[PDB]
Amino acid sequence: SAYGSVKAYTNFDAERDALNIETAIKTKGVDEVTIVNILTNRSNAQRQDIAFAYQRRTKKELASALKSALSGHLETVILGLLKTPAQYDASELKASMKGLGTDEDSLIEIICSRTNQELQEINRVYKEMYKTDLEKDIISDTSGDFRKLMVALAKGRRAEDGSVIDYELIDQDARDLYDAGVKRKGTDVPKWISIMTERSVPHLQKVFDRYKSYSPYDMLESIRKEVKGDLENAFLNLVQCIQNKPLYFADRLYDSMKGKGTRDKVLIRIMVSRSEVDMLKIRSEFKRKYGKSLYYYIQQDTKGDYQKALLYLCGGDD
Ligand SMILES: [Ca+2]
Ligand SMILES: [Ca+2]
Repeated sequence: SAYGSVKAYTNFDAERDALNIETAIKTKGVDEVTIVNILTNRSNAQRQDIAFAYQRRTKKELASALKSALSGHLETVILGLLKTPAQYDASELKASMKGLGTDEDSLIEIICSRTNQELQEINRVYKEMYKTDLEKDIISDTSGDFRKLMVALAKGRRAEDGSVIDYELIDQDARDLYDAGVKRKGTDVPKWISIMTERSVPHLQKVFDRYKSYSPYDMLESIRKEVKGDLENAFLNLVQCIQNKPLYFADRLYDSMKGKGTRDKVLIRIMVSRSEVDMLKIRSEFKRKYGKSLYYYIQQDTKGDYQKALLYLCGGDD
C-alpha cells in the first residue's frame, strides 16, 4: 500500500539498528528516544530484520528486553510495533475476549475493519499462538445475533471486488435490506448479516447509496432504529468501514482523544495497526472533517516519549 505513513527506511542496515538499540537499552535510565527514533521509522518488515539480528547477538528476544526496558504507554506502542500485523491483531483480539468482561468495542473495530486477506493471516496466526481457532473464542465470549455477525465476518470470505458491477443485484440487495428492516415490524437480522457480510465492499457501497432511494432513512440511521446494543454497535461500525474505512478510523481516533483524558488503548492500536495501510488517508480525512491535523490532537492529548512515538507513526502535521 502506498497510503501507509511508515515507509521502509532507504539506508537500512539491520545490524547497526540492532546494535544501536541494544546500546540504547543498556545505558543508564534507558535511551528511549533512540529506541523510538529507530523503530517508528522502520517498516514492520524491517523491524522483523532488526528483531532477528538483535536476538542473534544479545541472546535475548528484542521484545522481551524492551518489555523490560520500557514502561507505561510507550511500552504498549513499542511492543505492538514489533509484532507482524497478523500477530498484533491476534493478540488485541485475545485481549478483547480477556476474562468475562468483554471489550466489544475492540473486537468490533478489528473484525469489522479487516480484509479477506488480513483475516486469512489473522485466523492462521491466532491458532498457532493460542492453540484454539479464533472462531471458537469468538463463539465463547459473544451471543445472539451479535455473535453470528462477528463470526461470519471473521471468516473473511467476502466476495472479491469483481470486474462487472452487478446493478441488478445492487438494486435487489437494497430492497432486501429495506424489506428486512425499516419496512417490516422488527427486523430480519440474518438478511442483514448475509447481505452485509457476503457482498464485495465496492458493491455494498453502491447498495447503501441505492438504499437511500427506497428508505426514508440512510443505512446508518436505519440500523439505529432497527437494533440496539452490541448488534447495533457492530452494524454501525461495519457500515462505516464499508462506506469510508479511513474516515471510520479518523472518527475513532477523534473519539479516543476528544474528551477528558485519552482512550489510549484505541489510539495506540489505530496508530500501530494502520501505520502501513491507510494512515495517509486517515490523516487526510481527519484534517478535512475536524479542521486540525491528527498530529495536533495527539500532541494535545499525550506527553513524553509516548507522544513522540505516536507522532512518528502519524508521520506529518496534516
Ligand atoms: Ca423495522
Ligand atoms: Ca483529550
